[PDB]
Amino acid sequence: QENPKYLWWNHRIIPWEEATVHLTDYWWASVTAVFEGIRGYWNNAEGEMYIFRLEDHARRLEQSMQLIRMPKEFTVDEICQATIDLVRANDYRGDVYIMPLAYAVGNKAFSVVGDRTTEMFIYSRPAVSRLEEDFSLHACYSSWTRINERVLPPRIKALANYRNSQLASSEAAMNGYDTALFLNPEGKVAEGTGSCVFFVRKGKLITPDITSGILESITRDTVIHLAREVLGLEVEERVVDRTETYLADEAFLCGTHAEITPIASIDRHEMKHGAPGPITRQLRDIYREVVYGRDFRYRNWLTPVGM
Amino acid sequence: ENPKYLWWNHRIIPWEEATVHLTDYWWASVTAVFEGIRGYWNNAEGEMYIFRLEDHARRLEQSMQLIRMPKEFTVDEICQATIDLVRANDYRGDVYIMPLAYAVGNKAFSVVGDRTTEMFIYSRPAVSRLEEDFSLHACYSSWTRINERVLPPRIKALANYRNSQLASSEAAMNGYDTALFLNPEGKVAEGTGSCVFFVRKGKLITPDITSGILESITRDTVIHLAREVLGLEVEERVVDRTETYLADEAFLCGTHAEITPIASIDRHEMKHGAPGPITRQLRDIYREVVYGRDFRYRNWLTPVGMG
Amino acid sequence: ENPKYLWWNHRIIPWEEATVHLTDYWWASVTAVFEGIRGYWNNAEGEMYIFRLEDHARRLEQSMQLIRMPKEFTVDEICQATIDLVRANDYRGDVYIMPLAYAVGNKAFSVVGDRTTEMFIYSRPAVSRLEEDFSLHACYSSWTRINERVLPPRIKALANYRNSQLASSEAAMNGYDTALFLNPEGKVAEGTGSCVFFVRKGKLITPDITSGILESITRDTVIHLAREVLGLEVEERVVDRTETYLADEAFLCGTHAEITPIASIDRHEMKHGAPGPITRQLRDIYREVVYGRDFRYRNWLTPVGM
Amino acid sequence: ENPKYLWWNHRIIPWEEATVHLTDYWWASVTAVFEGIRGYWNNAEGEMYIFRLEDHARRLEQSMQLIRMPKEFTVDEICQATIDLVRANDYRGDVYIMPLAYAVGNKAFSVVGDRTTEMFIYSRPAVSRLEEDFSLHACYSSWTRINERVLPPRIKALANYRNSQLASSEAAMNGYDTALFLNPEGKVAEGTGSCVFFVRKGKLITPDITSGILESITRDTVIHLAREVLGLEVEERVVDRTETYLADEAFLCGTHAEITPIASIDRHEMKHGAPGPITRQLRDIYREVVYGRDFRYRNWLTPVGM
Amino acid sequence: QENPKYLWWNHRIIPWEEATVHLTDYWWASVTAVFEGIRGYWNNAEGEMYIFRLEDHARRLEQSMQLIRMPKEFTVDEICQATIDLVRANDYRGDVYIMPLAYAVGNKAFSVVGDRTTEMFIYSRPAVSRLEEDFSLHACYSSWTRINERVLPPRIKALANYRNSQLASSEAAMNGYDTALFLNPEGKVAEGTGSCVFFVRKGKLITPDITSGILESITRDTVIHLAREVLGLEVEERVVDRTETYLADEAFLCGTHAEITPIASIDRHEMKHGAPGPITRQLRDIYREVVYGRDFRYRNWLTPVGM
Amino acid sequence: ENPKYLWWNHRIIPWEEATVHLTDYWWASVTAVFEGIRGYWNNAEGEMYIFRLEDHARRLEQSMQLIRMPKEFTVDEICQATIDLVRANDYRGDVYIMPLAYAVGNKAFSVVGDRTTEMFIYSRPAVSRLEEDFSLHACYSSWTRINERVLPPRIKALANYRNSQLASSEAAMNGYDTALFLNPEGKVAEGTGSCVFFVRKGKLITPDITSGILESITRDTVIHLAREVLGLEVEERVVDRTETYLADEAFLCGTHAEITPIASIDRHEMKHGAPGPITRQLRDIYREVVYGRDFRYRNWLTPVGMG
Ligand SMILES: *Cc1c(COP(=O)(O)O)cnc(C)c1O
Ligand SMILES: *Cc1c(COP(=O)(O)O)cnc(C)c1O
Ligand SMILES: *Cc1c(COP(=O)(O)O)cnc(C)c1O
Ligand SMILES: *Cc1c(COP(=O)(O)O)cnc(C)c1O
Ligand SMILES: *Cc1c(COP(=O)(O)O)cnc(C)c1O
Ligand SMILES: *Cc1c(COP(=O)(O)O)cnc(C)c1O
Ligand SMILES: [Cl-]
Ligand SMILES: [Cl-]
Ligand SMILES: [Cl-]
Ligand SMILES: [Cl-]
Repeated sequence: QENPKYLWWNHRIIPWEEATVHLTDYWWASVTAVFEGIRGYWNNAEGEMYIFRLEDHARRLEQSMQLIRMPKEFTVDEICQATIDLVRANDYRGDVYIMPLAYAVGNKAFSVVGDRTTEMFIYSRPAVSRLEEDFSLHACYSSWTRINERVLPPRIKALANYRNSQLASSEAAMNGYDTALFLNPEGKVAEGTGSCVFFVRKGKLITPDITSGILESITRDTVIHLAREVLGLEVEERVVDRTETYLADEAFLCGTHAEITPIASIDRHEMKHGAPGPITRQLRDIYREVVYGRDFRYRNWLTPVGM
Repeated sequence: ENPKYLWWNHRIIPWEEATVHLTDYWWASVTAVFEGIRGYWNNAEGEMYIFRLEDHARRLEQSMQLIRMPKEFTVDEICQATIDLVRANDYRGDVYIMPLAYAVGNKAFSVVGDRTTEMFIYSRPAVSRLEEDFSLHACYSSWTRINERVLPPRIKALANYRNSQLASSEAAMNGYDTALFLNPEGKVAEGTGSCVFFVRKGKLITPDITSGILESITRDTVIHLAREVLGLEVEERVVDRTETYLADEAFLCGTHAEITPIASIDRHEMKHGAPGPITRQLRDIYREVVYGRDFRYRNWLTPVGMG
Repeated sequence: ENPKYLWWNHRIIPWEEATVHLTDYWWASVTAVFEGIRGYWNNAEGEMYIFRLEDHARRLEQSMQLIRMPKEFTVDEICQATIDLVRANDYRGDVYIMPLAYAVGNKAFSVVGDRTTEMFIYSRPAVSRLEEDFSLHACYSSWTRINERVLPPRIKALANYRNSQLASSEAAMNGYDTALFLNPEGKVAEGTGSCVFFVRKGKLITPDITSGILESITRDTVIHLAREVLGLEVEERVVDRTETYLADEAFLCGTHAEITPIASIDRHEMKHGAPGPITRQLRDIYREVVYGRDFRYRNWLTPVGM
Repeated sequence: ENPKYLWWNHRIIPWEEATVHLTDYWWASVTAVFEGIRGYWNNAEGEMYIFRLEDHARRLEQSMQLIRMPKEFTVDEICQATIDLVRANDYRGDVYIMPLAYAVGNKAFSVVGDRTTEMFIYSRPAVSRLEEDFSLHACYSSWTRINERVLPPRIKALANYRNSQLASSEAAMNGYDTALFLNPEGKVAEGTGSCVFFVRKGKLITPDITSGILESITRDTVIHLAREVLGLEVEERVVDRTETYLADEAFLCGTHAEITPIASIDRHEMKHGAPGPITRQLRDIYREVVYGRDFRYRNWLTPVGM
Repeated sequence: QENPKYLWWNHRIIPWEEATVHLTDYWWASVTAVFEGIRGYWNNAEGEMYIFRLEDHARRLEQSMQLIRMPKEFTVDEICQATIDLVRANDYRGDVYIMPLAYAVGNKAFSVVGDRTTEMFIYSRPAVSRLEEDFSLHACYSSWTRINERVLPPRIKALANYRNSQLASSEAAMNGYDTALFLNPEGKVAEGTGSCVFFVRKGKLITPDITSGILESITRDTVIHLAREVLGLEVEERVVDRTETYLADEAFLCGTHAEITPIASIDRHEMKHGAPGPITRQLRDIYREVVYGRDFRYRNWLTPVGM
Repeated sequence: ENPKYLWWNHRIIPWEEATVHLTDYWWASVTAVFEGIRGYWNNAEGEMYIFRLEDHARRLEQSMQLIRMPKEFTVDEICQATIDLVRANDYRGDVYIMPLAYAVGNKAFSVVGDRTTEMFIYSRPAVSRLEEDFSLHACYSSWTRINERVLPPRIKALANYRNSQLASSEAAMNGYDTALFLNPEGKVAEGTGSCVFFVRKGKLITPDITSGILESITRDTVIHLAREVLGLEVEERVVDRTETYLADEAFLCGTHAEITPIASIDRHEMKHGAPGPITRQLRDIYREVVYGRDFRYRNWLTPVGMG
């Protein structure tokens, strides 16, 4: 009904309905699973889809797989080509969200994987952008602590990490908030439940540094480049404290799926300059012109699909 | 090949009918919780006994509650479904039974919100080693056990096993059979799929539950057996790493692992062997209990009526 | 409006004469320690009973010692001053009595040098809810409880309540009646103004004192009553957050809060209600004790002679 | 004895009329936040200059916001009130000015509900030591500095000083003039009432703000002066305890403390003395600034019109 | 001049002057070194020396050596006999303090030992007892933190541990105190710089439990036995807080060398019942009658030397 | 066999004269601090160069100060003594020189109080491997590095190596050449006898000094060489464990270890080899510097006058 015509699985583009499996097949594998979120952005005027920083996502997926210790099976170039092929084959001409997901198949046990082989699918579906809309969310700080390198490295884009995200997002929802921010075990600001967080204070952009215990977000990376290069902003990656964020002029989440999400308040402290505030607005607009292929300066970040 | 049946969402179904799409359950797996339950086949009686079925069903309900899955399955239904399934499968041998509950809602990891609760029960043959004398060499992992700050170990969640996997994968590449965890404070927690006991000078010593461990039912059984049958002094307390190096004996216990003797820890050999005298007594008593040959603990057994 | 008297620096003084300058006590407040004590009015007897007066006076002495206030007011004086004040005020009803001690020293916050010790006792009408069945919804705070490293919770210092205020303010704006704290290690400590108990499978469980909590006198009372009157097993131990989500019942206790049932924690509902069976028994036993109708514990009571 | 006036809740009031009841402000004190601001009297000019008045008024606004006090007094009002008070007091000498804001709410410590915001400003004579060469011996405290988990040090709250008091009281009884804090992770934070700087090999080093310190305005001033006037490299970073034992020079800075040289830390003597060469230069530059004799930084000064 | 006639070294009693070595011989070995402190107590009336809990000390030394991973070389019985032989040979008839010290000889490097053999000497010298004197010390809590199992297990009686002790004792001395007490990394009471600590409050004896991060003191063990068995005191081994110790009725250090050392104050808070307070006094007296061989109930703790 | 001389307490003495008693220095070793210094023999010039002698002498003085040893030896004396000794020994080859200072006072570990300061300097042949291409396999230890709370890593104290030994002994029994430490917060600190560098995408990354590491002089050298000769971007910062798994190259550096390439970490292979391109450049530049063949860094060298 509302399923794509195809997916990619284990080196092959296949009709959706051929990837039928048993209920009991993938539960143990899910504990090993790592994934990527990738957007294809549809430029109607050009009649072209641009995949955003596809190679960087493919590379991070390879790194995640490596950190899980999955044997080599899929190259970066194969992941990139498979993605292009799948988006083309699906023949949906609109904004999409693409999820490669890799998993090890080994022991029918959760505790220990043993002898394993590596498998992977890529799943592409329509997904709206909101880059043309001005909106914002109310955030709280969670009473649950972010995973850290001691227990579950946040660098690894593992499915299991999201159980931690879920503790926080479920608490935000029952406590009257749209979204939750995490503190790390040391009590410093880490990231959102599915994205990284930026603060604007006195004309400066401030974001937790990578060793704060966060995923090395590609949207985050993009934003830092755009802030420095297009807007000439000072950007500090540093340790960030909870109460300083209460006083931010502006704040936003960023991630592939969430794009640039302005934050109106944090623990009910309202960002002084609104949401999206002036600087967030500029970053959001620049980002949108980049990802839709309307900004020649950042062409190398885009992979045209050819449809 | 495969069992004849599964139980799924209130009904016993033929194995072959439980087909699904490859992409169906990856997000759900982040919410998933499970139980391990053994059925033990007593050939002389021609009967299967399920060990502490109601205790497992209750812990499953607690896990689901702690995930905030809406009510859907009662403890009594879980118990009856399990009995029905083991009988229907008509396999006359040691089995391992896995009830596994999951919430279905958003095809997103970061947040589920208004979702429904689903569950299958999967019973498969699984050998016992209770008649074999064997032992494993353990290391302490360089990875830290999850704690209540980040991922409560009380909840039998699939996601927790990503942490188990860091440690067990390190044990395997470093020449050990099995890994033990320290908690963030540096105290002894549990094994990657089981709890741990130490014997020193006639006394049984095991990390207390607030050490950051699952409230193991085999652990609970062992404490009852040690106190009531053998009159051993049993301490649940904070346990230090180096004291375990000097244990006379040590063992893992868990539903799947049964009673697993440990020969050495970080290459320090338990001086009374593995299984040492006390482990041997406990292993034998446990075996006579679970196979239904010890009337003192019959209340822990659910006969399936395979006759 | 106001009580007829208070007690201040060794003397009962008419309310209106205890006037001071705006700038007198701000620095002093950083050193200040206090107690909460209830007087319970038994109408049938026409008598007021002060609950565990001497124990509170002793804890006040300990707090003052831990602040290093020079000796000035003995336990005996605190007890007598309290009795005298409640009698002089001639209010025949449930009261809440607050002795508050402070060092007078440097007009600086950072440091006091040589200091003298001062104290007032302030008694005011305060209703009991021990005849009412009610309960609160609690959350765990995202703010951490003070610990011995930074601000020993053993000391009943005013400054500690700035930490309480972070949590109770968050509970209020997030839709809850009351907040529970985790300590820095992530274990269950206490409420913002009281200690917490959980009932599970017929057993009473409460964070041990080294969890980083005040040594509550209501807590101590409850442990005695649970063991002695109901024959319950009571465990003082490390308590984990998720185990409390599964408690059959839960309650706060403290002098002001009395026995306050908890209906839910982080929206996990206590399965046996609020007050559940065991809480109800403890609340009722406590009420019969403090109003002087249980002679087994009469030695905890100081009759005022009203 | 006493200033002729203070400012309170929108009005200048004669000193003697600001009388209150003993029991009025104890609960309020737990919510209280304050600022320290100096007025420096330039005798030659016959003028008082208030140092970075607007920055202090803004930090006070921030503290009040972090306590969640409803808006009542704007930055502009705080600045004008300060000017008016110093003028009205007509004291022609170095002063120390303390605005103190507090919420008036529940007569309880644990929790305030709906509250209103109040504030007084209290100006008093206070000597400068910027013309004197002196130094202090410091120890590291065995008590740990508050952190964002429990009591954010960013908030200039009275309650924070209970933590300061643990350390300064220990320094005093153990033979030292002043105490430095480690944060919970064991890194150098700040003094009990000021920030700390170290000089090593011609470089200035100071704990970064996320070390768990107040965002000191004297600290900010010093960083500007070191970089702009002396062309020194200044590093804000994590600082370790033992590296400070090897500093060539060290000093405290804060509004009240001004620039206070440190002779030794845990009896390790700063090798270049106290004030060492660089501290001496910074102290002198700071003095010329605050007394209005350095026109490069005149925008930091508010002339009172005395 | 003032040196014993003999020591024991590597299986042999030797004249003192034969154990000459090069300045550069033992510096790397010292990093590996572990030791024991043992008292011989001279009962003049009997003309006998009694060594206190010699076998327990020998066993702990073997454990320390094991935890350092020194190859087996010296048995418990040899250590005990060597000690007896040496005390006899030295022919000093008075209170002595005996230090066995074991070390690995391997790499001329500190970082890493490599291939190693195990060596050991025993060094016995006159040492006064003060068990007939009433005296006390003023203690402070150190600003330096006690070593823990994460970094340097306090269970192991290693020379290196005392560098940590030295930070605290040096600070006590320069700050006007006799002696320092430690907090562990979690901020809880651990032990003294060379002994364990006990508090008396409301007729009860309270001491940090072993997993507080302390050496498992044999004097501590003795005291707990004596308090329970002779005095019928309630003794709690538990987590202990700093401020509760400020309010103790009494307090004391105990260790082999320090015997029972009363503490008059802690951070200048004076113990309410003096030093030695009533209970400390009773324990000190009972201890003295035991170690000098005047209490038949505890004869098994004593090894008579035969002189 | 042995060098002809040592330096001890202000004088050069014949090796054979520095005899002592077995029992003399065990307590002193707890206070002891040392330096490692290399002399490099340039055969073409027939000269020995001491590398950064004054920097080492200064760090020795700082260590001694931090131990609170009374003043006794000046930096200038240490430097001259070293030169004198290397010359007197008349060995024409690569040497490793160890000045080692210790306080002598009480024959007790727990406390020294009013003691005197002593020092020897010990120069011995030691091969360089700067002309060999080799690499080591590293693991992260399950033991935590000492920190400023317990045992400041800044101080080059013998006692700190007990902590090194836990990790290096674990590496050896677990099949690795060398161990890396995490600090108590779980961040990358240093090797057991050296500092560590990572190369990722052209950038050199090394833990900052407040990570809890010795302020390595080889580390300092490397940062100067990388920036000034090669124009590499060098970050001193907090470093995470899993980021190091993905380093293109990695190496240890220390006086004794020189520049030691790391082939893999926890069996993750550095993808550019060992020595990788950048390590190779740094190793070669370092070699040309220390042997006196690079005039740009001549100021770091002290010629001994062996000619
Ligand atoms: C996916 C994700 C992000 C953002 O990463 P992008 O690469 O920018 O999509 C950030 N944090 C977490 C926890 C995430 O899962
Ligand atoms: C399954 C398991 C146990 C043991 O639990 P039982 O109730 O004895 O099966 C213990 N610890 C962990 C981490 C486990 O996964
Ligand atoms: C006042 C108070 C209690 C209760 O102690 P009681 O002696 O029972 O009144 C408990 N915890 C805290 C934090 C308190 O302030
Ligand atoms: C008042 C104070 C300072 C100094 O801040 P200034 O704005 O420079 O006066 C620094 N630290 C603390 C803890 C303080 O109380
Ligand atoms: C030697 C010692 C003790 C006491 O142990 P005993 O076996 O009673 O001599 C306690 N703590 C430390 C650190 C010690 O070194
Ligand atoms: C000796 C050593 C180093 C390196 O120091 P250099 O000054 O480069 O010799 C680094 N770390 C540790 C732990 C060391 O022992
Ligand atoms: Cl995403
Ligand atoms: Cl299992
Ligand atoms: Cl000893
Ligand atoms: Cl070296």
